[PDB]
Amino acid sequence: MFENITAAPADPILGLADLFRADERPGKINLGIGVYKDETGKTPVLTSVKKAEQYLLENETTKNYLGIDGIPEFGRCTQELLFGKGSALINDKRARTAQTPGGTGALRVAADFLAKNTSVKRVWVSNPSHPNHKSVFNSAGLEVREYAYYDAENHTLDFDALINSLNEAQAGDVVLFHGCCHNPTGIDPTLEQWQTLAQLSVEKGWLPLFDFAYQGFARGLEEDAEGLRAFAAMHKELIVASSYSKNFGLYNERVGACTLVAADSETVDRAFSQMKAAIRANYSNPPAHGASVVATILSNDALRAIWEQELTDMRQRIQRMRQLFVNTLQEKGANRDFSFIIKQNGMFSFSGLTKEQVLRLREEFGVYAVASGRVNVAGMTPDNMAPLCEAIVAVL
Amino acid sequence: MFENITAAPADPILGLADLFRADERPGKINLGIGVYKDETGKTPVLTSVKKAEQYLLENETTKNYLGIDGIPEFGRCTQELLFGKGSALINDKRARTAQTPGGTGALRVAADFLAKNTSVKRVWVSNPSHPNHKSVFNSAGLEVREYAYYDAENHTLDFDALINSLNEAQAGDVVLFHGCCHNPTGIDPTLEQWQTLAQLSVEKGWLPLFDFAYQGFARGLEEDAEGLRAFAAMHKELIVASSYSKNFGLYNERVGACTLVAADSETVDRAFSQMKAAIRANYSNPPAHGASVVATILSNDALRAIWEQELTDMRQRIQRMRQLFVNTLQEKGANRDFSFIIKQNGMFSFSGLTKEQVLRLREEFGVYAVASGRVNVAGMTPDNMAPLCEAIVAVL
Ligand SMILES: *Cc1c(COP(=O)(O)O)cnc(C)c1O
Ligand SMILES: *Cc1c(COP(=O)(O)O)cnc(C)c1O
Repeated sequence: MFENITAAPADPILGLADLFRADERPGKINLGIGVYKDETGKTPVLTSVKKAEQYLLENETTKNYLGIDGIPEFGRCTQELLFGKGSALINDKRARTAQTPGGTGALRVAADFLAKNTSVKRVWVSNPSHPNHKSVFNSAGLEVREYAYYDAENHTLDFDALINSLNEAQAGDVVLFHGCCHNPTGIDPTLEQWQTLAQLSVEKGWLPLFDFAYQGFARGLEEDAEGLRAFAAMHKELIVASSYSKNFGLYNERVGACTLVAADSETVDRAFSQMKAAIRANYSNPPAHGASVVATILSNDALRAIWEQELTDMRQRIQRMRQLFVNTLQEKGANRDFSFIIKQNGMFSFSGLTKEQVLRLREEFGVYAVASGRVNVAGMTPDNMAPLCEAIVAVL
Repeated sequence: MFENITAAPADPILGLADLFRADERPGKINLGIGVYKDETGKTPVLTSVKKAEQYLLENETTKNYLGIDGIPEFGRCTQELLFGKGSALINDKRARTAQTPGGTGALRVAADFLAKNTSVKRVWVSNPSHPNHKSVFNSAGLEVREYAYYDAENHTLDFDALINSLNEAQAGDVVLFHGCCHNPTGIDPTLEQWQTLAQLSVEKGWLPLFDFAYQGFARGLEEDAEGLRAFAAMHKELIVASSYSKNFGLYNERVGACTLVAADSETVDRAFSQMKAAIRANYSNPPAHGASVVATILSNDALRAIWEQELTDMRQRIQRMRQLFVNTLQEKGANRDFSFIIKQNGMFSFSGLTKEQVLRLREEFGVYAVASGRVNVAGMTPDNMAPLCEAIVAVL
């Protein structure tokens, strides 16, 4: 039965971990997956989290089945983080959140839903975009197309190509955006550009689909959401797939949410009923651990205080590594100008390296980056900064 | 976009818990969801588990993503559980396991796989069977045919019918089997019957898919594995979806696995690489908490010796509840003869109640049972045994 199966090609992102986790070279450098690292070079369990985790221990009396849509405070907390502690969607009971296995569980369930209970046929992902976006949407059945985004020559958002491209979109089509910290470009639209698009959408009849993974890594928790909230005020319906993987450092405990907004309480209610039906024949219900962690903190004033300190420390570090990168790079006499790198935001950097360069970097020097030239600034350390910069300059 | 979606019908199983909670009848009893209860009517968290959890608290240093397929001890330990310590599948390296969210997640990753990489067109699920089986398979896109199992009047396994119905099963079809504790009948085939069914499939050309979720609730860890192992001995290709939800009291953690066996180490390895691509476009990688726990309980001698006693207690307690139930039923005036109930295995008994009786019990008396007449014995306690038997009795 399986004699004919064919091997699948390594995950461009995930796979790198293996290759890296196998070369027995003293000073290698993994700059591949998007996980935060500290000055010493490791992803520590955040402190607020360890705290929540003790509380769980001491206070948990049961492991009984969560509902299909998980814990309800988790859902509730998620919505204010998204929309506002005030907002209308909350206030008229327009949204319904389902706890899910990370951002990817959210993306996928939105896809099972759309594909089975609506009339969507295509989805519009940017160019570039996270490699797995395509895989997921295709699994559900939907056809993906691409819109124009980045201007590789200038290192800016090519708005007018972005717009024209989309003009190929049809009313009733899905158009996925990244709420902030564009991946892999790190270039986000401006609040006016967000408003514009928000309006255009509304006229062309598009169904917005936000992929929100880095809330708090660009400017702040609340201001990171302006685009999303810009759309929220104009739209009648929208789905949102958030993730607390990168902002709570809960990577492995798989924590995120799928937020369904619709015209009115009765409507979203009816739509949610199927969305559950879709969770039911996938993973059944959600894993408690992380969503319990997250909730505990989000509902405790002290804990939340500590957690919000941790986040800004992460953010700030990275901001330091990006200045220190172009600098050393400069002092190591790199050919080109790498100044744009300072202008991008989030963990990564769209380096500008070609396929062969990034390949060589690896064999030659054991410095791991994604094929596309996507580098992980958060894996950069003052201690690995010099050798890394030598590698880079030498293949350039 | 969403204005026409219709409301989905409630889960027959997971849907009861809604109503039960939402019910205000003081003396209500709940016999719905297959969740274990203790003398006091609480689903507690195992000692060994709590113990394992302390450890993780003190010893865990990172949240960094696990791999697509999870934690390697985990898969290692589960293959020993399944096939036995010195197994040949283990020695010839024919198996490959992936950590999944729950057993359902196991089920679904198998369907997604088979459907996308093989030429499977349909699967054969028992009659009756767990009601979610159909839905997961339909989601993958497969077609579900029913075989003949249970013999209503005699409350016995109808081998003849089983055998002749399966006779419509093409070579290349999938045939789901319940390793032990047949949900919802509690009737399992004998070791010979297992042996007979193992030959036909081999003769017939089917792919076995095993739902293994109650390992240890029938006779014992190893004893419960016999049928599987009987099948593993002659099969070149197999699939096993096992769960850690019942025997570890980890319900909301989502622990399970999808074990892929093949002909040789190179074939299985190839086939798995596709499986790993299926997982990737679904939830991405699995939840570390609950798999960690299990991996710890099974790898540490003491922690394991304890766990094994906990399971023994669960199993027996239920056994004690079956005898009491038919008993009380009898000297409380039961028309029918319910003793067949003593000869079933696991948490449930297939009462033989009419949809209308179950509907009534619920409405008149406050007693929650699935609409097929499936009752959760494990939820039965000596302090509820009486009002329960009285309710039933009045509807007969
Ligand atoms: C990491 C990432 C995801 C996946 O989120 P997980 O919670 O890790 O599954 C989705 N989208 C973007 C843009 C990401 O960076
Ligand atoms: C409980 C059960 C399942 C669901 O298992 P989870 O680990 O809860 O996802 C699947 N199949 C059968 C036969 C079950 O009894």
